[PDB]
Amino acid sequence: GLVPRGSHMYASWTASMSDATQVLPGAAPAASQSFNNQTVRHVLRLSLGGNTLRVKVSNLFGKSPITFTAVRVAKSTGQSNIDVSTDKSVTFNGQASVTLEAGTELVSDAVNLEVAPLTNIAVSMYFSSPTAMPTVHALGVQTAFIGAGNQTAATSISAAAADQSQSYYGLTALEVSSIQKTNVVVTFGDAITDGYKSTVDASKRYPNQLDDRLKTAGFSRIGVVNQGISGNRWLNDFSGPSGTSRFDRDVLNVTGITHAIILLGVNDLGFSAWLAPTQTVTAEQVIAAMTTAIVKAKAKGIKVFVGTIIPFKGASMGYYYTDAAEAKRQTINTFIRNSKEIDGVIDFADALKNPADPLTINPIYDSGDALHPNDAGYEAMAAAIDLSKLQ
Ligand SMILES: CC(=O)O[C@@H](C[C@@H](O)CCO)C[C@@H](O)C[C@H](O)C[C@@H](O)C[C@@H](O)CCO
Ligand SMILES: [Cl-]
Repeated sequence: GLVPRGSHMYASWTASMSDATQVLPGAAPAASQSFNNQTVRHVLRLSLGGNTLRVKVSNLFGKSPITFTAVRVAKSTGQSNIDVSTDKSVTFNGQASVTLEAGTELVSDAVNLEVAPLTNIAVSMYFSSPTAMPTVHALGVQTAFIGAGNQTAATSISAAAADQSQSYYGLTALEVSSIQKTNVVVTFGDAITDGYKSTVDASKRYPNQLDDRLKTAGFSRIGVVNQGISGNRWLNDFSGPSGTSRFDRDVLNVTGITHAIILLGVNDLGFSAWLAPTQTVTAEQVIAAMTTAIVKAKAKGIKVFVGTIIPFKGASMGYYYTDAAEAKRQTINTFIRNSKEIDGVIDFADALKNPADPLTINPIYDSGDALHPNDAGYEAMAAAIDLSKLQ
């Protein structure tokens, strides 16, 4: 009969935040991006449609407050162009401008704009004052557009092609309302989740390809949101906050989460040979971190799936891949494959391994650095997922 008309918000797009100024031990300080009387227009693909939306902004890693002078949303028509008749002001407790203290995030008021799944919207932010923005999603695999003055409502962003970025600045979630029964699948992980080496602006990240499979099968109310961070590790900060410390924010607290796909750990193994020799971790320490995350998510009623760590022999031999890294990988994957605690294994390693040599990525799926898949590899990852377990 009639679907009960109680409406709810659902995460329809996400990006995990990193501190752009955070660096490895012994590394030189890194500068954050700044804006000064400038507009940045982000573009993002919605997983879930619905009748109204909310924008979550972030100063999580600011060292002092920032002020969003104006925030607007519109349907994107490609590049920096918007459908101007859909342009809406984003307000926060009724205000067009909002100040976020250092370390805080904020969900906007509801915006009355009906949106459809697998379509792109533009979220434009104007910063009138000098604004340090260390809170970013570094690897957007998506062009952002920066221009002078308040261009938040402009049809297109007027500036130089050098005034482009591929990051998201203080923009961490897009939530969309619906009365329909809805699943939200959070993909949690490192660059292989984030989509490094997938084609920029082409929505070829494996979660995008998974989303495509769901909608093709008719499941327009099963959403997939991306909580990958390129370079991320379970047990140590950089790149991005440690998987253990960000798991509550980036998985448990995602609006409407029902399912999680966890693929994380290869950087815990790879970083210790050279990038961070003081941060060696055992397979046991990685398994303990995974266990605690799994327990926390199951206690919330989330279905938890864990991916096996994909082969990476050939990845900067002796400086990322090592025999020690491989032994830890095998121990972790044996633990995953035999775990009775998780709701299911997604054997990404089996889907992507070289049939000629199981310790390497299949050459047809190799972006060329022996570690990150290409578009075909990310599509193959999505094809390896049983859609019935996301119900
Ligand atoms: C495969 C791959 O991606 O490896 C990446 C991973 C990072 O990008 C993090 C990704 O999350 C690190 C790798 O590039 C580091 C280099 O191997 C270091 C050597 O070049 C040092 C020697 O040259 C020194 C000679 O004295
Ligand atoms: Cl599988």
